[PDB]
Amino acid sequence: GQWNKPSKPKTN
Amino acid sequence: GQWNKPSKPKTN
RNA sequence: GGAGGAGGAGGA
RNA sequence: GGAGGAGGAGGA
Repeated sequence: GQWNKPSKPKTN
Repeated sequence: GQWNKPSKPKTN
């Protein structure tokens, strides 16, 4: 139950 | 047991 | 560090 | 959402 489940939208 | 233990130096 | 999504700028 | 501290920009 976190952020976007390693599907990083801009890869950081 | 968190970040800066709300002695907040950067306001956030 | 997955117990929260308050948040994308850390990556687990 | 306090147990990670990889991070400081949420702030509870």
